[PDB]
Amino acid sequence: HMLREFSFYDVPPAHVPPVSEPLEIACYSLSRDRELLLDDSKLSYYYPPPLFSDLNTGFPNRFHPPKSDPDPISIVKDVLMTKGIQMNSSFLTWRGLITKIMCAPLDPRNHWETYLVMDPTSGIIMMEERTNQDRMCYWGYKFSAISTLPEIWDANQDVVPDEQYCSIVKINIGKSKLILAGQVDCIWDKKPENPNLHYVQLKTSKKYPLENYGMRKKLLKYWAQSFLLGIGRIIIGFRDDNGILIEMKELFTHQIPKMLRPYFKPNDWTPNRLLVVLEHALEWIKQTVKQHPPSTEFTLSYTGGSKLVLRQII
Ligand SMILES: Cc1cc2nc3c(=O)[nH]c(=O)nc-3n(C[C@H](O)[C@H](O)[C@H](O)COP(=O)(O)OP(=O)(O)OC[C@H]3O[C@@H](n4cnc5c(N)ncnc54)[C@H](O)[C@@H]3OP(=O)(O)O)c2cc1C
Repeated sequence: HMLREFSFYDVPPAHVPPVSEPLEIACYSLSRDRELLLDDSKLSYYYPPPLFSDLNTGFPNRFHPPKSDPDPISIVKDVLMTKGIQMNSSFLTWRGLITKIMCAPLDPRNHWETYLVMDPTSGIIMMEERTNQDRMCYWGYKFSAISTLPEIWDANQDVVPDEQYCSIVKINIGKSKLILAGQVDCIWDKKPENPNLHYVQLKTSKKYPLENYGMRKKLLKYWAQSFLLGIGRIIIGFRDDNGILIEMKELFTHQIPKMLRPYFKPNDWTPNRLLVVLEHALEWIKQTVKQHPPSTEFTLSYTGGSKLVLRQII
């Protein structure tokens, strides 16, 4: 029936919106066995793994595949409620769902759909999905496992991506106040001061020159993901086609837009342009939803092309 559309290319060329430094307000850990713990017992330390590590080791016999079902955002609301933290923001969602909105102009092939509801008591707009274990995905999980060390002093080989640590963050993008929950791979040193600049994101990739358009898009997606949670470092394990780790590359998240500056072609999406469009997208979602009573359900869909489409559910 009635559809509302947002076009990436209808966005006027504006100045980049102000974005505050993400502020951690809560954190939690998920045990191997899915017990949610209100502590940082699953937060690991980064330690550089040996070069020429074989990322195939343990696949599939030591691989406990991830659950492969979306998590309801009510988990985060309940964390904040349990800790007595009030939600006076515009959006509550998983970091990765803002990454999808922000990076949609970058990859028209990644099709996705989210569900949105305004909570009647707090007025916040909650967003979730209701809709990853092949060898290449394992290389990524295995790179994280071999590059991290659990807490030992104040506390096997199995690769268990379901065991996680999560930071819940307040971040303002232009006039939209967001509460975002995201997974944190490990920390660079002791957990303090706001800790997110101490956090580290781990990635594995084949190495291409920055002249390569696909390499630049990938780095922009790495940047966007970490930027939204205030992650200070991205550490990339470059691997060859055999899955052997060949080179380690430590990046500061804020350096990725600087590093890419000499390589952008005149048509390319840039960090600043992505932030402008995202800010207009979020204002459009908020305006559209707030034009409905709370507890009205919406879907937000991207199916290629250059628009988002918002539908009221029947
Ligand atoms: C059908 C479906 C299945 C899903 N299955 C999982 C799952 O098994 N485990 C999980 O943590 N989240 C899964 N999700 C996504 C969750 O609902 C939720 O959005 C996410 O866990 C929230 O954490 P974020 O940190 O915001 O997620 P993101 O920023 O999107 O990604 C951060 C990290 O979460 C992991 N991750 C994210 N998405 C998936 C996925 N689809 N499958 C496996 N790992 C993923 C992975 O370690 C990733 O690091 P890396 O990017 O280096 O690969 C699934 C979503 C859908 C629609």
